[PDB]
Amino acid sequence: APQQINDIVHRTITPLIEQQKIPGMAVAVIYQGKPYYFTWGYADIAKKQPVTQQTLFELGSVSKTFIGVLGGDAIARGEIKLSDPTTKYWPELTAKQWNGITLLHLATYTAGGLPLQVPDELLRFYQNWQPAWAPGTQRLYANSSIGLFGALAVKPSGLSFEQAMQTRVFQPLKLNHTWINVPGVKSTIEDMARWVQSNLKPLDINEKTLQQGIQLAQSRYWQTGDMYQGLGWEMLDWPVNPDSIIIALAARPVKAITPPTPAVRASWVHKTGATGGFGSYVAFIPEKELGIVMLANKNYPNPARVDAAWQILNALQ
Repeated sequence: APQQINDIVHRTITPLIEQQKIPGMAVAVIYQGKPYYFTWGYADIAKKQPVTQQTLFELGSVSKTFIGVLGGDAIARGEIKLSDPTTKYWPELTAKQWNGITLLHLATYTAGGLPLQVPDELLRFYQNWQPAWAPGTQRLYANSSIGLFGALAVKPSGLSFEQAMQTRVFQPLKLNHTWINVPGVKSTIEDMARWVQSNLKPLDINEKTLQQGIQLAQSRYWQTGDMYQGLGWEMLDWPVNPDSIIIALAARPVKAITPPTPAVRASWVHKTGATGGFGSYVAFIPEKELGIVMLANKNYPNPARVDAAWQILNALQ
C-alpha cells in the first residue's frame, strides 16, 4: 500500500482498537478505485483464530444498504415504484392507516413510527400498529419498516428475497463470500471493498438496472438537519466535520425532497451497524473515488467509527 494510506490507517485504527478494546477488526481503504486491506486481532476471539481477508463478519444494520440497492434495482426493472401504496403488495393489510403508507415510507423509515425492532412478543402486529404521526413527516429508524419494504419490494420479481438478493446484487457484483439466510448479511472485507467500489462508481457496473438501482439508493428523499435519507444509505454534503456527521431512538421531522435529488457525488455517503449492536461501518465520497469499510464484532460507540473514518478519508482526499 501507498505510504500515506499505510501511515493514516495505523496512526488512526490502532489507537481506536485499544481505546475501545476491540478484539478483532478488518479494514479496507479504497483509494482511486483500488482497495487496500488491513486486519487486527481475532474472529474466534477465545480460540484465537485471526482475522483475515476472508473472515466472515455479520454486517448488522449495514445490511440495509443491500436492501436499499435491491429496491432500487427493482424500481429500475419497472417492477415497483416507491409511490405505490403498501396495500398494492400486501392486501391482507386492511387498516385505516395502511392506505396512504407507501413503499417510500417503509424504505426510508417515514411510515409514522414503526418500531426500531419487531417487539419480542407479524400480520397481527402490523394491523394493530397505529401511526403516531402522518406518513412522510417524521423519520424513525426502524427494522420493522425497511424489513417490510424488502419483503414487498421483491413480490414482482418472481423470486424469494434470498434469491433476488443473490442473483440481482451479489452475483453481478461478484460478491463471492457474501451470504443472506432468510427463513441479515454476513460478508468479508474483500466483498465489502467491492460493495464500496460499486456504490462509489455505479457507471462501471454493466448491468443496467443495477447501475440505476445503486444510483437510486443514493437519491436524496428526505432532509433532516445536515443529513439526507437514501435507500439504506444516508448522506451529507461533502465537506463536513465529524461533529456534524454524528443515543437510542431519535424520531426526527423531515423535509420531503420532491422530486428526490439524484445521487450527489460530493457527498459523505455512509451506514453504521451501530444501532443494531454491530461493529460495522461503511463510508465513501463518490467524487473523490474514496471509501472505507470497518468490520468488527464488538459494538463500539458510533462517534468513534465516524472520527476514525473521517481521519482516514480526510487525509487521503
